[PDB]
This record gives sequence, C-alpha cells and structure tokens, in this order.
Amino acid sequence: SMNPPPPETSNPNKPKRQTNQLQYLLRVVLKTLWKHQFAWPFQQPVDAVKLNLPDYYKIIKTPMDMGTIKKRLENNYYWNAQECIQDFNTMFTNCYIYNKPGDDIVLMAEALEKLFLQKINELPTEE
Ligand SMILES: COc1ccc2c(c1)C(c1ccc(Cl)cc1)=N[C@@H](CC(=O)Nc1ccc(N3CCC([N+](C)(C)C)CC3)cc1)c1nnc(C)n1-2
Repeated sequence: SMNPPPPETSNPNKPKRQTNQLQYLLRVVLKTLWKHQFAWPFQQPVDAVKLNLPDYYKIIKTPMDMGTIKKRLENNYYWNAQECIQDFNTMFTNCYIYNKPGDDIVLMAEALEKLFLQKINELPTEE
C-alpha cells in the first residue's frame, strides 16, 4: 500500500561528469517534456497512497519519474548520456506495464515518448 523511499539523486561516492550530451539532455530533452500539457503525472514519484494504488510498488520494482531525472541532471549525478536515456525509458516502460492500451495515462506517456525520440535522434556527437 506506505510509499517506498524515492530513487537516489545524491551520492558523493559516485563519479560524475558534465558532457555536451548531458547538457543537451537537460536544456533540450528534459525542458521540452517538462513544459508539455501532459507532463504533470510524471513530474514526481508515483504517490501510491494519495492515488489509492496499493499494488503499484508490488508490480513496479524500478520506479522512475521526471522529477528524479531533473534533480539528477541539475546535480550532475550522471557519468554519461546512456544512464539518463535509460531513466527516461524506464519511466515510459513502467507506465505501459502498470496500465492498459488506450488508458488516458498511456496516451499521455505515448505523446511524451514521441517527443523524446525526436529529440534523442539529434543527440550531438560527444566532444
Ligand atoms: C499525480 O497524479 C498522477 C500521477 C501518476 C499517475 C497518474 C496520476 C494517473 C493518471 C490517470 C489519468 C489521467 Cl488523465 C492522468 C493521470 N494514472 C496512474 C494509474 C492510475 O491511477 N490507475 C487507475 C485506474 C483505474 C482506477 N479506477 C478505480 C475504481 C473506479 N470505480 C469507480 C470504483 C469503478 C474506476 C477507476 C483508478 C486508478 C499512473 N500510472 N502511471 C502514472 C505516472 N500514473
């Protein structure tokens, strides 16, 4: 039913960088999705208590959301772009696993994922 602790966004032991690709992921990819009309369900961890979803964290064992991704990018938590791309893909996949085709939340995830794919297609080569 209690929410779990959120995903990690701070860990001094983890080595960090700021690459041109990670800068693009913040300034282009995250900013584009965050401002969209369908962003709001994805701007923070799923609150299973307030939403009355007592089975959510039985089914979803690798939670992810754009609030967590925003904190990771603004904190320079990542070593490379692939780590961050994986977090976006985990967020979309969790939504499709929990819900059903044609549900409103699935239509919202599909619209955001289309934009994600259009932006990642022009990820710059690493300098
Ligand atoms: C802060 O609000 C959030 C956050 C995360 C998610 C959601 C909403 C939403 C969400 C849903 C629709 C729209 Cl338009 C937007 C969002 N979906 C949730 C998933 C959700 O809640 N599923 C859901 C489905 C059916 C019901 N029924 C309860 C019995 C009712 N009864 C009258 C007795 C017959 C019938 C309805 C209840 C819950 C979600 N999944 N990923 C994310 C992110 N989310």
